[PDB]
Amino acid sequence: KSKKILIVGAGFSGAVIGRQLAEKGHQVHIIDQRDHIGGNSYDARDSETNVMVHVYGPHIFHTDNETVWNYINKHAEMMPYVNRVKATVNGQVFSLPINLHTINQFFSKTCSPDEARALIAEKGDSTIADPQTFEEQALRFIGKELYEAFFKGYTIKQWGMQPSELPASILKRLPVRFNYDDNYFNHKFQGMPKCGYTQMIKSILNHENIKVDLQREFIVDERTHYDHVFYSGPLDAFYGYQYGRLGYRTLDFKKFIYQGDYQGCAVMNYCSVDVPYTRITEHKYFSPWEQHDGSVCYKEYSRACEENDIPYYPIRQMGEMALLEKYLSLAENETNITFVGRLGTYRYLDMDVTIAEALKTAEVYLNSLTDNQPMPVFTVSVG
Amino acid sequence: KSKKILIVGAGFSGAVIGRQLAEKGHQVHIIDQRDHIGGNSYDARDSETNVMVHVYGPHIFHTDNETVWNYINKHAEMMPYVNRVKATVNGQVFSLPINLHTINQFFSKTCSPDEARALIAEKGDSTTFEEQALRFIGKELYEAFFKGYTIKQWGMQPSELPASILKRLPVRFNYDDNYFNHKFQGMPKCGYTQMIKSILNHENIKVDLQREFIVDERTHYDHVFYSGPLDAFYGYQYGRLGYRTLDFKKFIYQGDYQGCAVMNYCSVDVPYTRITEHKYFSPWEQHDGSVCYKEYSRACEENDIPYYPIRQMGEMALLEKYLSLAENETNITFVGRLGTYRYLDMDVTIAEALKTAEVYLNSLTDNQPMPVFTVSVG
Ligand SMILES: Cc1cc2nc3c(=O)[nH]c(=O)nc-3n(C[C@H](O)[C@H](O)[C@H](O)COP(=O)(O)OP(=O)(O)OC[C@H]3O[C@@H](n4cnc5c(N)ncnc54)[C@H](O)[C@@H]3O)c2cc1C
Ligand SMILES: Cc1cc2nc3c(=O)[nH]c(=O)nc-3n(C[C@H](O)[C@H](O)[C@H](O)COP(=O)(O)OP(=O)(O)OC[C@H]3O[C@@H](n4cnc5c(N)ncnc54)[C@H](O)[C@@H]3O)c2cc1C
Ligand SMILES: O=c1ccn([C@@H]2O[C@H](COP(=O)(O)OP(=O)(O)O[C@H]3O[C@H](CO)[C@H](O)[C@H](O)[C@H]3O)[C@@H](O)[C@H]2O)c(=O)[nH]1
Ligand SMILES: O=c1ccn([C@@H]2O[C@H](COP(=O)(O)OP(=O)(O)O[C@H]3O[C@H](CO)[C@H](O)[C@H](O)[C@H]3O)[C@@H](O)[C@H]2O)c(=O)[nH]1
Repeated sequence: KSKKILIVGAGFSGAVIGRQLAEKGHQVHIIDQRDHIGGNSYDARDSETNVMVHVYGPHIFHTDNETVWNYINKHAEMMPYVNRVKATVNGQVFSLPINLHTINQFFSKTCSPDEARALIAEKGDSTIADPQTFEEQALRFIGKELYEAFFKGYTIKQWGMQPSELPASILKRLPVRFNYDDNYFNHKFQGMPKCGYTQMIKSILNHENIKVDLQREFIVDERTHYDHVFYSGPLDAFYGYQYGRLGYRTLDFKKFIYQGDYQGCAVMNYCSVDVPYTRITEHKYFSPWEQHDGSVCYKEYSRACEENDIPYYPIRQMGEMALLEKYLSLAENETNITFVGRLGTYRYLDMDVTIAEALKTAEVYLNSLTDNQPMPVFTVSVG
Repeated sequence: KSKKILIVGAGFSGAVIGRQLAEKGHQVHIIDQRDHIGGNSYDARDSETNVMVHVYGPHIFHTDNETVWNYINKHAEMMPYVNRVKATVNGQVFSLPINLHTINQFFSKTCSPDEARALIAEKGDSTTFEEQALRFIGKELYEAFFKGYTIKQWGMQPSELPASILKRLPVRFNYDDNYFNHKFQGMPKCGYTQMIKSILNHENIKVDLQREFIVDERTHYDHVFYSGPLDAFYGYQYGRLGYRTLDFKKFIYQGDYQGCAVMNYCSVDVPYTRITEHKYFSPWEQHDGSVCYKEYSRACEENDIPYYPIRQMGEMALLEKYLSLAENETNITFVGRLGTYRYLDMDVTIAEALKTAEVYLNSLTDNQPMPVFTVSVG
């Protein structure tokens, strides 16, 4: 039987789930409260300069998942692109992530890889058995000088808290490299779609069994016209924010135009706490295969997400997790709905992770029709 | 009618010309005086470390030519790779080619691209190599990055050399440190030797190694394609075309000796020109043991492999005399870096070889004479 499907959101989560089910003969209705598709991945051109702007932040595709990589290659031309971030601090410009060039520049040395290991080991504090905090992880592995130059001020700005109050996991992620490789990402596949993510998602949305209505909020009365709802809007918003709002950081993007090359790279971090923006992005450098004389730039400022701001990074401390638990207990009592995505599950997700989870979630719904069982509320562990 | 074709050299030029004609039914005899195929592109695995070594120095494939890219992708799997050269000088490490990071780090500034343009304009003269440098980038940069390395590389002071070359390396006022601006760039997964081995794999191709060209052989063939040195072909009767040669001192490090494929040393007081750490040309492989080369530049004497053609006034006048006798040859075409006395990238060599076979095939169907050169050189 051709099931009737409501999908709330036309970002990756919605577009991908809706595409898998269209292909199996289901009638998919995809709604979005915005006047364009794409969700947080939306990009669009600026009038004046013709620069393709990544409107909700630089969106660099990177994955080790060849399945996901092949999927997006059916819907776009993926161009090579290697993210190479610079950082301004202490009247100097550095290479990130921390590598052999950064170390040799910062400490004015000409160390080989093995000499740099010994130098950083000496600066590190190996008397810390298991770093719990962001500060401890930095003091254990990179030492005070590097910590205070590149990490402390940036991290206070980004998070609104002292690094002694943030988890070690945040920094556990970042490569301390003892060679001259300055690719920001380790993933095997990496790039940017030639015509942008909007066009890519438009291709994913281009199927006979998909209708997309824009400028249309979800209304709780609708659910009864559909056999199943996939919801990628905020979990707390779905329940009227009745227990309070899940905490997020948000960003203000302050747009400006320059006639020429404003900074000469896509991403420049400002690691000093005394520079009020976290970074400056110059969007034309995300599309290096194009030429543009004019340039759209963003200064980016991090702040607590208030009622009307777009939620970007989930805070996910005990408070926020306690709040999350209360929304979970209502969710578990639902039937015929599945909460997905960054907003539906209160998790930061990369594009390729979002895509993989959407493929899985469609798969689960297909298998559950074939097994005449019930579709669960979450297809991923969130507790 | 299938022609008997003799091809001298089993590098890119010979291999590609020979495959194009083998495919069209011609009988192809390729010879090479060395004990291996591949010419100067030849690579091989060191026994001890299993590292694929670029025997005649680093070879990075780069091209804007999509026909050529597609052509090698038929014979190899091209792995992505971006050449990113570092340079040690004055107690610091920098990226090359000179870019906005080099400038900022060198002068201790936080310039934007236009601010750096104004900084370099100031430092330039306004008041040849040593001329173009001082006018365009200033004393400090010229002396740090160019003056020492140029003397070591060419064996001459820069005061003695033409504006071009440096004109070919403009300061980049952005943070892009890719050595090559070309659309396509990569390394073959199994190395150039396999890639050339596949180009040579055809029933109509016979390859003989450790085999010297002998002029007496010419009369056994309908045509010869010659990719060995043009001057040698004519017995060096007017003198030897000037080249720089290179010596490589091999060593083995257990670990990562320097942490990048190529580190240049720009100081004249450092005797090698650069150090290459070969495992960095294959970043998809992992190797605990590392093969490295300190690299030294000298005048190419009679027993040395010729690397860089000098191509200054005397050498070009000398070339001209060998051109003017090649032009009266029949049933022979001179090709390649060595046959035409030019430095040629691998992509350009492949593009010219494909065009050379094409001109030959078209010369048979039109009953026309095959020219001696298929590119201009005089
Ligand atoms: C600042 C930032 C930078 C990032 N950079 C990268 C990066 O470089 N690389 C990378 O891989 N990932 C990056 N990401 C993550 C990436 O954006 C996500 O993986 C992707 O957006 C997740 O897609 P989604 O469809 O699940 O959610 P979303 O894109 O948020 O889409 C959800 C959609 O639901 C709609 N909606 C919500 N509620 C309703 C409702 N009530 N009624 C109707 N419509 C509704 C919204 O309008 C939205 O369009 C970044 C994320 C952020 C926040
Ligand atoms: C130091 C150096 C670095 C380079 N780096 C790059 C790079 O990074 N990227 C790039 O694209 N290109 C690079 N190149 C250029 C690259 O090597 C050439 O494009 C390639 O060698 C050209 O192939 P060929 O067949 O024309 O010449 P060769 O490879 O030189 O082959 C000529 C062959 O002919 C044989 N031969 C000569 N005379 C005789 C004879 N008398 N009898 C029998 N056989 C003979 C020789 O033994 C040799 O095998 C580099 C070159 C040099 C010198
Ligand atoms: O110059 C810098 C750069 C980073 N950081 C610290 O390192 C953290 C990680 O920063 P990234 O800019 O490298 O990462 P994002 O927060 O932009 O996104 C990262 O974290 C996400 C989880 O929230 C995803 O896992 C994603 O794949 C990963 O790149 C920052 O919050 C910050 O605390 C600094 O202190 N200084
Ligand atoms: O640290 C350096 C590096 C280079 N140079 C000067 O710049 C010239 C160019 O040298 P590169 O190492 O940049 O390049 P190659 O000479 O090895 O080969 C280059 O020039 C060739 C022509 O000979 C080809 O066009 C090729 O594609 C291109 O990479 C040198 O002769 C040298 O005099 C310096 O002064 N200092």
